[PDB]
Amino acid sequence: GKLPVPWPTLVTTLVQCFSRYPDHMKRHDFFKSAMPEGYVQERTISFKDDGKYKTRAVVKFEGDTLVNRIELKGTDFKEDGNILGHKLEYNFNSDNVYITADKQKNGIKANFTVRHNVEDGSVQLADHYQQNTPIGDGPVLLPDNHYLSTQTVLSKDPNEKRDHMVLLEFVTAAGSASQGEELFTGVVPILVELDGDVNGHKFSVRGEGEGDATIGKLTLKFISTT
Repeated sequence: GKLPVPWPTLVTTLVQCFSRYPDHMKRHDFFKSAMPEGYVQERTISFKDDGKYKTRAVVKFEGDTLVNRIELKGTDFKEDGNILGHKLEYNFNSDNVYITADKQKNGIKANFTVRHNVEDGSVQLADHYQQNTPIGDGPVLLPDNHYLSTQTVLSKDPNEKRDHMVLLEFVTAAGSASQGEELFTGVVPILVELDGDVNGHKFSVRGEGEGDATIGKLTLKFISTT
């Protein structure tokens, strides 16, 4: 079957612990400090003049594998809009994601807008609100204000018959300190599992790959089931 939404609209939902934090910023890496116990990451993604995604994810280690388990609920979408109508370009341009501390949740938050190119030349906006909280009771690092700058390229496996997305992504923070930071000194296998429902259309996505936080690099292949 076919994914009922464009693959670019799921990129931000489908592991910021793999961002490269420079040495002078290691004291501000909340994402790694919450590991291995993990953190909960919740988002609302409002597509302008269209529907919304509500997501809740658990990001934690299972053995040496970093696992991202997500539940996605999409509502109020137009069957003929840019999302359900598959009208977006197959790409994903750069973002500066400003991270701020959420003191009383012992975590972080962020608000940023993603710009998806539409095939007719217009742009589809996706307003992200994000909240992260740690799962364990151990100490975590609460950061000063900073941001993560991203680069992403999407491609296809020419022999893969299933609906799928190959992703390569580099992320650096700008603008050990924790036991969890040490878990990311090398290449870490990644598994992502998303269960989705958009306007009643159910689907699931599984991705496999690896991340290298020393250079901020993510390589993943996602496959959808519908």
